[PDB]
Amino acid sequence: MDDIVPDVLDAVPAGTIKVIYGDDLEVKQGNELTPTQVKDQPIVSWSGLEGKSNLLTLLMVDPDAPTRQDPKYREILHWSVVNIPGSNENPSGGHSLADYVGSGPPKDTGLHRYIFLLYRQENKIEETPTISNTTRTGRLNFNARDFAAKHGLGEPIAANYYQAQYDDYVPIRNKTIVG
Repeated sequence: MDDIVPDVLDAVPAGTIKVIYGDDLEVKQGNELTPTQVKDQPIVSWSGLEGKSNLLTLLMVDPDAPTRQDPKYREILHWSVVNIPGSNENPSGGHSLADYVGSGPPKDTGLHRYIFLLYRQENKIEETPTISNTTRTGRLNFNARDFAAKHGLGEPIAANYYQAQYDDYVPIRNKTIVG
């Protein structure tokens, strides 16, 4: 049930996620990062919120590609993760639905709001073999919210988001994709 959208998030998180970009800073409630520092790798962590859970679910939200105005083939590549052990602080030890890729959508998308959603996972789910980041065409277009709908991850335990745009140079990373 999309509630606080598109003001901040299509769901009211009980907590949040801590994504550290430049290491010196971090993203908060769709805040904007400047100047053009949105080129540094984001470090996701819920350190302190975790505790005791069979598993966890990290879902990404920002379906706009190549642009929210012309979804020629949205979504592109995304950092989807599930089955994360409820005590790793970050979505590492779990199944990477779709391996992380700092490529991101093409310049045509402009400032895009990458949103990180965290949800406690109780049941061990295969969720199909781990998809590689360099995954060639044929497995890009797909709504993230679906993962939430299928296992009922509706209500998010912790969420964090940020808005960023960059030179077509970043999207170029996608070109290296060969499956």
